[PDB]
Amino acid sequence: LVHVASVEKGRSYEDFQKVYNAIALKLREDDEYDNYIGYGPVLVRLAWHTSGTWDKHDNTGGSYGGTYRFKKEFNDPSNAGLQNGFKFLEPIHKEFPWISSGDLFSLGGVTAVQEMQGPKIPWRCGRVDTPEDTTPDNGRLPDADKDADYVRTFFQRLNMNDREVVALMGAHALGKTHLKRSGYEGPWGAANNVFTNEFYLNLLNEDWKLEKNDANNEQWDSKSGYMMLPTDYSLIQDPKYLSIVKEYANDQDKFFKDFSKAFEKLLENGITFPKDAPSPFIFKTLEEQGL
Ligand code: HEM
Repeated sequence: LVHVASVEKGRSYEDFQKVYNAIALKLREDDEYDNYIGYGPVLVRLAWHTSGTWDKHDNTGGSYGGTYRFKKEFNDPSNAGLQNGFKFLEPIHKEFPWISSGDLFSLGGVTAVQEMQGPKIPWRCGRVDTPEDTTPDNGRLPDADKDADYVRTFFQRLNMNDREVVALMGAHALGKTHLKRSGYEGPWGAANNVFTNEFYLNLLNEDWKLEKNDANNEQWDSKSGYMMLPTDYSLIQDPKYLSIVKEYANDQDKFFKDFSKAFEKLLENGITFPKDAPSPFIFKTLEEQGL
């Protein structure tokens, strides 16, 4: 199936900047969530999980249809906790009922990265809601207890290469693992609601010990109180991933640029943009607007 981007009728960059801004203002206001981490990280994860169901082989799943709104997908065990991002976005959608679900979930992620001082992420509109029977089955999102070979093969289905995978994984600077959600517990670093290359620095520089958590799963833990999932740690076990980890640990701008590209790509897999579609939008942050 072909999913052609269709601009919400009559809307232009200013309309979407208003949605951006409303997301960004609520991110600022609703600051208590998750022990004052705030909603930035879970909005980034929501954008990724609503996009990461894509299968390049038949164009099923992906961000276009906004299918997370249907119970099969919002109740995927892999999506445990993302209901908090959805509830956050609900008043946004009520204020701007014209935006499609896929456009709102993906825009939430863009807005979160940027408001957390991350790179600009160009964003295109035009996702169109598709019906309940287009919701992908559970099981397309990745397991965390696996090795580098798993990770590499997993991400081929999303048409991501080694550099794109290592870049995307840098989002694990943000937020934390929650035992009751995923069976893993702990943050990956100190700056977990500011977008930086800390994930790579911690991988290389902390002294990691392989421990079992209280759900009886293995994870890597440091004396600083940080953790890494087995799939995170695989990025320094595999020599190809390791090289790229070192690159991003040593060049913040390069990480920003590569993350931006990969994240836009993730959010756009499966969508065909007509030749005369609008160019991608780059939203101003609240700070850049003086708001
Ligand atoms: C091999 C791939 C990946 C695996 C196995 C994985 C696994 C996980 C797990 C188990 C959690 C913790 C969930 C919880 O307990 O709350 C998590 C959190 C998170 N992941 Fe991933 N992840 C992967 C890739 C990504 C990518 C590609 C992104 C986005 C670019 C991403 C963004 C996040 C964020 C932002 C959080 C924190 C959420 C929060 O604090 O609520 N992850 N991930």
